[PDB]
Amino acid sequence: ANKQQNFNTGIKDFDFWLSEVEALLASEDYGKDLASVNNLLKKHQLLEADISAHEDRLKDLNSQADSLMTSSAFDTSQVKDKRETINGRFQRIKSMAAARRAKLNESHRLHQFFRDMDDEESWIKEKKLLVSSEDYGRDLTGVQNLRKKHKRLEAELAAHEPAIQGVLDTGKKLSDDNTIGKEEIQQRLAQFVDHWKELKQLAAARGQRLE
Ligand SMILES: [K+]
Repeated sequence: ANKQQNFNTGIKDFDFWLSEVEALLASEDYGKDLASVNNLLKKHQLLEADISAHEDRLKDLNSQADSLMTSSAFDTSQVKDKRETINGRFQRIKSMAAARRAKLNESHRLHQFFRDMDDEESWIKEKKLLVSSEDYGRDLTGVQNLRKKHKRLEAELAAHEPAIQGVLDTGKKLSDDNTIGKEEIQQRLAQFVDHWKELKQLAAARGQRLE
């Protein structure tokens, strides 16, 4: 083939690839959990490696376009226009790829935060089961032994409160810096506070019943 035909073949292939990547990068799937965000991050790494491997494909197509544009044999305006368009599309793909990377990393941080919150909610739930006891002591000796167990539990809740505040502080930062949607973090933070207040209230009600 001549240089015109080789460029046209290369451009048909490059154009198809650009269309594929444009469609892939328009996905707003940020995942539902840490395992699915991790799969999206692996997928996105491979795509970014594919884009990187095409930046040299683009250099070659650019060199072909520049050689074609020196020709006196045909009107080179279609070559010039194609070169402009493949370059503009490629640069937009690099911008979309960086934006999707930032959102996937944000999503990973958010889902890791949710896992950290789940560990705290499991702690809360274990303690809530302890203070849900409706044994208030058969006698003076029996309530004295329950009152000493309950003061130890209240001291555990007070010593854990900095960890609960740390979850709220982290959640505020993530919410304020969020670009992918705050509906889930808002709901989870509210539900988390409800879980902590419920445990504190149930512990305080039980403590009053042991006096
Ligand atoms: K914990």
